[PDB]
Amino acid sequence: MLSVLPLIDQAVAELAPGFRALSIVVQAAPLTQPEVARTALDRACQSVLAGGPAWGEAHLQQWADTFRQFGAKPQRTPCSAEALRKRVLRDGGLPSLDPVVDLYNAISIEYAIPVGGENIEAYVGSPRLVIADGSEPFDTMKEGAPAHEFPDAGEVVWRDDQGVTCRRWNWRQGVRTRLDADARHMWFILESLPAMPLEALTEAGDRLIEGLQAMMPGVQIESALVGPGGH
Amino acid sequence: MLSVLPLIDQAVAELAPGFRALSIVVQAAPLTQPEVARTALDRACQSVLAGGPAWGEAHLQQWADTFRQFGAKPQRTPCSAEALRKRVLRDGGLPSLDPVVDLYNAISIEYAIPVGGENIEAYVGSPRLVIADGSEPFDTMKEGAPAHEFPDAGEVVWRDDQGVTCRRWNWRQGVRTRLDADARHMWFILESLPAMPLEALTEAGDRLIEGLQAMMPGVQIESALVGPGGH
Repeated sequence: MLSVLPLIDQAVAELAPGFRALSIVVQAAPLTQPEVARTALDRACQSVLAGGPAWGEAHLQQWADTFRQFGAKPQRTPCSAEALRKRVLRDGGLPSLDPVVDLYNAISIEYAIPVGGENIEAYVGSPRLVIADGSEPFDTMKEGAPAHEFPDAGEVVWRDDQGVTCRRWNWRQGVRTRLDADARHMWFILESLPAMPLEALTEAGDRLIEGLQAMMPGVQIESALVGPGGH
Repeated sequence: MLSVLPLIDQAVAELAPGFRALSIVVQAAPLTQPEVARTALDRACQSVLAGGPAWGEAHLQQWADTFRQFGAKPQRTPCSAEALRKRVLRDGGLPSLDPVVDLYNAISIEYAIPVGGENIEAYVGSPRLVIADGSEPFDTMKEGAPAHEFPDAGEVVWRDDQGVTCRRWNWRQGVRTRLDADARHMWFILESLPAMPLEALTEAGDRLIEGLQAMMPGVQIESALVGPGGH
């Protein structure tokens, strides 16, 4: 099986000592029930319009505080969970892309937690969570064309041996590792801080796995709890 | 199974502040390649007859020291890893018992580390690692009949809501929670002290997981590192 062992640099652990994440590695199977994602996304959106989940405001506040700690302005560039929540509250919902994305976005919405999905095959070496020095190339998009950009010095980034794969921790994924329709080897990283109880992180992960098992029966899963707050 | 997370009481963490363990929870799949376990056990025994692994002597010495700290005599009641190593060195190999047990025994031998295997479904509530007061019943065997015994006051034990599940930390598992042939929900606890480096613990866990995935394709696995010595 394709394993993934994310490395959390000591400097990031010292910056966010309560960080704990579920790292879920998935060997995909044929996608026979795509409507699962539609049901999950509707439920997630309905559940947030009433104001929940109970830890949501506090958790997204911690992520905004953590962004400021590494130099970002979350009012402009927030964690992925806050970006999804705002779209849900403002729009009549969150638009669909494809079933796997709708599903993990649904989990992010319902459980107010950043959830990143990536293609393991595109990684060069292991994923590493580091403090950027500002000279790491990030393959992204600008004006509908490819772009070669930099993180800011001090910014927390996911990277591999080649370069940055997610900027500002969980603000924006690069193009190189994006999850497309027929990826066979997927990595999901569910990223939390202590205002989200561990049992809620567990529930979010279980809800993602059960959705995957309903959507693509036969999927195989290996997950790990990682981070300085996970022991 | 959806989230087994063992609890380590503060008093045990204070007794052994370098304790670090991999907690691996497995949803079994049909066991189609039992020869994997025999091959693993053959390899493990040959590696120890050759004198290895390099951390083994120091690691088992730490387990013996820790046993003495909680009042045990490891020369009479040793940790499970020492009991296996003694047998291998005396006899030149290890007999087969059951494929899953043979596999995790192989890991314990090759990586000189206590490895416990238990049926999660038999647990009443969550596993907890505690200091015994001496009045907790331990369902075990003596002279081939059921027995109700006590830990010593001060002894480190694993327990659940009902009683002790493993006496003297990793010396002897109870009958209630033993792993039988086709148990569906399995907990493996790989227990280490600082003379075994983290990278060796990680490799032990990876070799166990790789063995299970070869033995029972489709197995679902979740892992976590616990204890005061995990950071």
